[PDB]
Amino acid sequence: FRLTRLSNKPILSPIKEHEWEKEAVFNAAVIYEGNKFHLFYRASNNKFVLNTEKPEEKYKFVSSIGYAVSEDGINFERFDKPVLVGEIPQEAWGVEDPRITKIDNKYYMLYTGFGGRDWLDFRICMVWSDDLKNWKGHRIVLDEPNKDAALLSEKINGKYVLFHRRMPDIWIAYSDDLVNWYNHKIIMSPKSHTWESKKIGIAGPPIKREDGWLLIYHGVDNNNVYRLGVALLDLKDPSKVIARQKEPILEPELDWEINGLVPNVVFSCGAVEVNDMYYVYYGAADTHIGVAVIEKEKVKF
Amino acid sequence: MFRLTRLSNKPILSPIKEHEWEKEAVFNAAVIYEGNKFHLFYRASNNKFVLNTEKPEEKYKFVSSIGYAVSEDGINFERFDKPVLVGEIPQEAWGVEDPRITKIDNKYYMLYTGFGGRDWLDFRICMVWSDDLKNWKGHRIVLDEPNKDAALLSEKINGKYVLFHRRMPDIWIAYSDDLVNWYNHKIIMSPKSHTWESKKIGIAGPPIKREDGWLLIYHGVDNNNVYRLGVALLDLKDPSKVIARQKEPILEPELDWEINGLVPNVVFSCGAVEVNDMYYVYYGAADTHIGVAVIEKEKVKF
Amino acid sequence: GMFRLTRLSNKPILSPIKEHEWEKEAVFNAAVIYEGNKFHLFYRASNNKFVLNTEKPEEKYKFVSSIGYAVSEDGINFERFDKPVLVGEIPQEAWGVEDPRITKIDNKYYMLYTGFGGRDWLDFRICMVWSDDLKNWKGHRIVLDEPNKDAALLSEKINGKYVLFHRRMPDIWIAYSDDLVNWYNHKIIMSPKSHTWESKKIGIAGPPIKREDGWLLIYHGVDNNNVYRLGVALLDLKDPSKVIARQKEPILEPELDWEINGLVPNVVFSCGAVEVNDMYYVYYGAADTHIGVAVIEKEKVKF
Amino acid sequence: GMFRLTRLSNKPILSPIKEHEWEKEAVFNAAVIYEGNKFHLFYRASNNKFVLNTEKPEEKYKFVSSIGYAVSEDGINFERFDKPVLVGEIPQEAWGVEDPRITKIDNKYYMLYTGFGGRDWLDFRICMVWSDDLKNWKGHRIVLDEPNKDAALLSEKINGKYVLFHRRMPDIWIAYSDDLVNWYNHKIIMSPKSHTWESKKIGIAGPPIKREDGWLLIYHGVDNNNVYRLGVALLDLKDPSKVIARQKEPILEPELDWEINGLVPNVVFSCGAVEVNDMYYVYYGAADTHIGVAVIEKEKVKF
Ligand SMILES: [Zn+2]
Ligand SMILES: [Zn+2]
Ligand SMILES: [Zn+2]
Ligand SMILES: [Zn+2]
Ligand SMILES: [Zn+2]
Ligand SMILES: [Zn+2]
Ligand SMILES: [Zn+2]
Ligand SMILES: [Zn+2]
Ligand SMILES: [Zn+2]
Ligand SMILES: [Zn+2]
Ligand SMILES: [Zn+2]
Ligand SMILES: [Zn+2]
Ligand SMILES: [Zn+2]
Ligand SMILES: [Zn+2]
Ligand SMILES: [Zn+2]
Ligand SMILES: [Zn+2]
Repeated sequence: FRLTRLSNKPILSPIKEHEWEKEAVFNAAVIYEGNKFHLFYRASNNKFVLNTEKPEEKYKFVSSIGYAVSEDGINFERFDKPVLVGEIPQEAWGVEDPRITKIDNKYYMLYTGFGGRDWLDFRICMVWSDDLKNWKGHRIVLDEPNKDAALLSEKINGKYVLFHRRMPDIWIAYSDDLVNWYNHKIIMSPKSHTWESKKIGIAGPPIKREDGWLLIYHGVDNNNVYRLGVALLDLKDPSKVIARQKEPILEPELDWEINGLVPNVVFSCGAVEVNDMYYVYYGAADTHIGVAVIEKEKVKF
Repeated sequence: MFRLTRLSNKPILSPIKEHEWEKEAVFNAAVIYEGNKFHLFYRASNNKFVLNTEKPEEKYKFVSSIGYAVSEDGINFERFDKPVLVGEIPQEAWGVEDPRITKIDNKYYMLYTGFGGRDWLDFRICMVWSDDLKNWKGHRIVLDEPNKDAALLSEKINGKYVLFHRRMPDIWIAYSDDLVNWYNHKIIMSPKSHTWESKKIGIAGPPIKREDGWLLIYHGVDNNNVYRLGVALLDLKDPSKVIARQKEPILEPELDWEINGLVPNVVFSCGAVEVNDMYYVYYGAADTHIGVAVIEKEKVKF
Repeated sequence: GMFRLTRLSNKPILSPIKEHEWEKEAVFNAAVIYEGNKFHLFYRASNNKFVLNTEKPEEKYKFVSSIGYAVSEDGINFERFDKPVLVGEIPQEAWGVEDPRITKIDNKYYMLYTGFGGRDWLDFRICMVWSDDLKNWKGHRIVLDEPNKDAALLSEKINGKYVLFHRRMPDIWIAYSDDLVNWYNHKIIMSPKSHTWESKKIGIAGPPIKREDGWLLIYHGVDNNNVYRLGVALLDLKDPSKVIARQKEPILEPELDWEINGLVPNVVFSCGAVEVNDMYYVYYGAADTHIGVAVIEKEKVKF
Repeated sequence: GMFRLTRLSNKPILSPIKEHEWEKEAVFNAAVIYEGNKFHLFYRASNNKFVLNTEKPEEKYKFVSSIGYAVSEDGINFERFDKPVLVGEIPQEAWGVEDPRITKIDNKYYMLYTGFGGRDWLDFRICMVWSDDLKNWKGHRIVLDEPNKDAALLSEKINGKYVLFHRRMPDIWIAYSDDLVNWYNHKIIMSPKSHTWESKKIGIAGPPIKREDGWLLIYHGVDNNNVYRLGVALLDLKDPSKVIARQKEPILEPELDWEINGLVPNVVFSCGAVEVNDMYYVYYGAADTHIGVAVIEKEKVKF
């Protein structure tokens, strides 16, 4: 099965007037709480030079997190300043690719913090809220180069569940206290000589179903195209993949998906279940934001 | 198992000391054979090349210009008093370098390295175009990133313009609908460790079409930074797949003005054309002079 | 036109034994010799998990590798023993003896392994012992006194010269000796391949297996993400310094959970393979934790 | 018509002395001057083996080159001393002073050597000392402020200019000076030849020797497997920048066991050669471990 885009034009785009989202808005975390779609999007003040040996001050780019409430989920409302920015020098180049999970009655935002001192100088980072507004308690989740981090919305046997991507696999780990992680296991690997050969990473947090946890994920071919796949995690044991779909659910097809700051990228940091429907919010070409949907009942393996 | 043969063991173009532009080096030239004439567009430098400072320093500034030269025989060229292309301040303040010219339909495209001199990564691929080889227009940054060794394929593939470029250290391909926005970036060729082409490789001139594929002359740099040329063959209908790559170089520094010069141990081509079932390969030597070497088309087998 | 190894079991054939300190966490990277119609397995064994991310090897995370012995008729089911057959000498091998490769040359058996001192992450070298019975190892010497590993002896001399395969980072090396003590004629014989599974480094697997068309050179290849797979090349029979064929695609990759997950993830690694009844039996460590075995019919080996 | 050197002895003429820490492991790559009917030999000496295969020079494998003095009447039997005559200054030459080549220039003696700081593998440069008497050295300076080695001085000015041979990789370079501090008009003199015994790199051996027919340029060449062999070229007597002759094949190459096996296998390397009784004496390091001497009659030198 495939996702279907709602709009064949970006539902959000950069705002050249605001320096902080000047060149890019993409990779957005999203929650459905106030019967509205609460979208937290990566935003860049510059284009992305990636081919240098080390990140260069000449080509510095700063990621930021912007908010965007919407009632129907297609037309959004935005604000003049970011809702999250780097405040310690390990986020010098900013805060990237947030994933938001709410556990008990707190909202947790996992994102990558990038220091620009080298291309490994990035950390999984977490802040938390109780309202989605006042983000306190900054911590580095793992003291290691790692990203594509989400939290499972439930605890499993009283342990918090973190998904991450030690290169190039999707990993699970477990916490007593959201501080120390142990029992790191690989859960899913890239498949060679396919669209998902180079690496894979979780998209948005897994979405609970009756039959398992929905693992929307991205896959990178060895020409660095980002597409989206789908897999199912055992509900009792999210460390086991009980199914996974061969072909992708979303790949670059529109021109603002193929062409843009980093071409041939579709990338989701956030999905939501709304009206028997899944709403998948994907950065396109690391420049704009799109949204695509599936009818819950058409999800089958 | 072939190599080029030099038509002369002396430069065919050399710097002109009376001209400030082109006072110290003429090298890395684009080539078009149009209407019985060899149309040469040569990188030209007003100054020696000091590259061992931490940043480009004004006291060591060099300016690359593009000169033009024309010939009937490929050997004796008419030259002109002034360069046909120079750099726009600020992004091209230290000049415009290593042009590669591709005709597509009835237009001509000059991809070159604009260099701003504000740091050693202050360069990019740029493109200007003309329909006449005389009036260049429409400068655009091809990729807004530190990249070079770029050239356009002489025709489209599946309705798409084909860019070759060199994100360090490989030869990349890429595709465009509009000659502005590029996608489908793919690595196509890589250095080989423990060879003359171990440190890096880049495309030479644009690929020359054949019946058996695209002729991909390229340069390879060894661990000692020696520039040599070698050849590959790209698949005719998909130029991103290599189908043959010769092991040994086709041209390497051999003559004193290829080994010694402003940058020692360099032969470097930005251009080769087909004339009379021969391939003419023009090359800078030591980043200081231009020579030309040939190979009979019949001798190009892998 | 590529060939793969096929696993004999989807479960490991040797796993750690928790009553034995010297093997209570890992058994892997094993040499193998087939003699007296028995598979003789000399496996690496760790008393601890492997913390490798520290600036120096820390006593608080010390691991000790020993070499245990297992024997089998069918190459699948093994008899094991209480005590290891090789341990490290102190202090040069205080962190033990790793990745043994056993070569028989003229009714003497040569075990090459990495002695690891633990004093820093470069405190390792190629070591050798020998025996005439596979039981009483003697003659310890440092083959090459440098940080080096993935070493194996060729099963016969070439022009009167002993032949050593080693691995100065990141290529497979070769060298020659008149006396099994002093090595000369060093030469790179094979190199990693950029933008492939074997791009970071390569290293010999088990000692090469003689064929009519050359020497079978199973090797391991390390990708950018540190995944260890197995590949295969063919060496020239009379001049094993020359690679005359090399399969592009691996012959074995981490696939099963005890190969992908373990003390070191994403690892398949062979220190030994033997030929029995026109089949190649390749024993391999798996996630530096267990031992599996894959086979190939030799008629399927085609380059 | 190829010509080659003839070893005077199947024995080294200088060996390490294990009781002297500074020359414990290696004496090699020696300069030599013939003065006072004496062979004056200034030899590089190492306190340690040579671990060369690490990505970076590591203080745990540090080796220190000093330069020792030895004298002989007969050219074979040398008298030696307790302590070195020159050592590396900390920190610019922290890993010592290598490969001296001594040129006499109007009753002065100039010793050019490679100083090596061991902070990275390009942490080396050409340094120069001089003396009045081959005894009281002074005047130390960094000849070129760049990674460079294999340096010698011509024994007289050319057009009133001091002449320097150096080796910007991989070629032999020449350079000119007025003051022996500033060098200019650098240009490539000679280059390796791919797919021969001298394909990887070349470098000068001893300072050129004056002949009526030009300047004898013994040089070393390195093949794809880092074997070091001595070659011979001839430079125009009035313009030593022009190579007027070059023998295709080596004049010396590792043959004896203490030239094949050693701290650095497969190396003969000469930093000095003198003419005595119409005969060239070529002192050479062997395996970076010992010093030998090979000769060739003057009249046999022919291109
Ligand atoms: Zn505004
Ligand atoms: Zn942070
Ligand atoms: Zn990812
Ligand atoms: Zn004029
Ligand atoms: Zn420009
Ligand atoms: Zn590459
Ligand atoms: Zn290039
Ligand atoms: Zn070659
Ligand atoms: Zn027991
Ligand atoms: Zn040992
Ligand atoms: Zn290598
Ligand atoms: Zn290895
Ligand atoms: Zn593959
Ligand atoms: Zn003494
Ligand atoms: Zn010095
Ligand atoms: Zn040298």
